Formats: sequence, C-alpha cells, structure tokens
Amino acid sequence: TQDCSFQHSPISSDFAVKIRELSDYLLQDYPVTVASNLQDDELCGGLWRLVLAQRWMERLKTVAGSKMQGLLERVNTEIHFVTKCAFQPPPSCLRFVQTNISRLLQETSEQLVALKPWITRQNFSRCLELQCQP
Amino acid sequence: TQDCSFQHSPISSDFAVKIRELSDYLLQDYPVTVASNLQDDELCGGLWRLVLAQRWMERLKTVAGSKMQGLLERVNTEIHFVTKCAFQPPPSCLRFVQTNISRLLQETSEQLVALKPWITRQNFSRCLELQCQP
Ligand SMILES: [Zn+2]
Ligand SMILES: [Zn+2]
Ligand SMILES: [Zn+2]
Ligand SMILES: [Zn+2]
Ligand SMILES: [Zn+2]
Ligand SMILES: [Zn+2]
Repeated sequence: TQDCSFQHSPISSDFAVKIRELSDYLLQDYPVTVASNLQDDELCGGLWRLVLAQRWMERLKTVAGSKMQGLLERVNTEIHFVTKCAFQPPPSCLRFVQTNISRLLQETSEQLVALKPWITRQNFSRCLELQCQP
Repeated sequence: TQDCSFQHSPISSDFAVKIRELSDYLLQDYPVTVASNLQDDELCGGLWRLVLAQRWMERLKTVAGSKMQGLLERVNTEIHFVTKCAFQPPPSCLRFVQTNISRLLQETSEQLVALKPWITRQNFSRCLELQCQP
C-alpha cells in the first residue's frame, strides 16, 4: 500500500511571506478553481486542497511571465511536498467551482497553518484517494 | 464643438518597456475583452481600441496587488492621453469578446506604434463616437 507520512516537517516557517509576495503582483480575481464537494475529513481535508492548490501552481507557471514564474514557483516550493506522496488523480465525483486566485492563495496559507502541528504526527496513507460528498 | 487633438507628447518612446515590464509579472491568459465589431476607420481604429484598453487598465487596477498596481499604473500612463478627449460611451451595437490580457497588451503596443507618427498631427474629433461595422 502506498503510504504517506513525513518524518521531518516539510512546511517552512516563512511560507506566508512567499504568498504575500506572490499576491503583491497578482490580479486577484484571476480565475482558478477549488473543489466544491470535498468530503468532510478533518485529517485529509487541508491536504486534499493543498494537493489541488499545488496542481494549480504548476498550471499557472506555464502561462506566467518571466518574473511571475518565480513568484509562483516560490509558492509552489512551499507546498510541493504533497507530491512526495502518490496522490491519486481526482475522482469523477469531484466538482470544481471557479474562484479568485486570491481565494485559493488565502486558503492555501490557512491549510498550511492548520496542517503545521500535525504534518509529522499523522499517517496520511488514506488521504491518497480524494473523496467526495454529495 | 468637442475637439480631440494632441499637440504635446501623447505617445512616448518607452511604452513597449513599461508594457513588457508589466507582462513579465502577468498570468498571460487572464481574461479581458476587445471589441469584435469596431467599424473600419483608419483614423479612429487604433484610438478606439486604446480607449478600450485604457478602461481595462483602470479596471484591472482595482483588483491588482499593491505591486501589480504600480506596473499597471505606469502602462496606463502611456495611454492616458485618450482620456483627454470626450469619448462617448460605447454604442449598444458594440460586441465584445473575451481574450487573454497578453493579446490586449500586444495589440495596445502595436496600436501605439502605428499611432505614434500621427498622434500629434491629426485631428481626432470624429473619433469621440465609437462606431460598429454594419
Ligand atoms: Zn515509506
Ligand atoms: Zn531525522
Ligand atoms: Zn513540480
Ligand atoms: Zn513612458
Ligand atoms: Zn477604410
Ligand atoms: Zn485618468
């Protein structure tokens, strides 16, 4: 079974800085998406969204200018650890809804904060399969 | 009667610079619009489009990060001369279409180049009213 756990915490302490820096050069209502029906799971929840947010940082880098690429990539690095785990592609039941990139960035920050005290204490093996709610 | 002429330095020599400096920090496919059926007019064509690109620059300034505002505010200053004339509100016939902001900025640059050799020699009074193709 693919496992997923972090012995040492992957979250850096100045991640909120790299996000405020990206936001300083962003057109805040740029359309991105967020899952609208992610199952309520107090252990995998933030992790699922970080994986999704992470998938967005990559897509954004491809249509970003030389200098915006660095700000994206630098925020990408703060949450790229989620790929250390074999997360499965989103299920067909997962619905996405258009939201401002400022919303996505704000939530990502929040998820890192809430995840910080637990990232190294929990076994996240069952988070690999993203789950839906109706 | 309302007049629209420019006897000063309307278009500068360094506009492609403030623009490229803006694009380097942009998500190239950010959604904007361009008029799709602007009537054919040798004298007003570019001006009308600059008029529209200008309103976008103002708009995008209200949703931009503190530092993106500066990048914008400077590109807006390059085409700010269009607000010197009493351009009338766009006609109901004027259809708009979504386009990447990269295409808008590229076109805005091309327009300033084409308009540069003439902006201070022509009288644009008849451009105050934007027209559509039949
Ligand atoms: Zn292992
Ligand atoms: Zn160790
Ligand atoms: Zn990567
Ligand atoms: Zn200039
Ligand atoms: Zn003609
Ligand atoms: Zn003004």
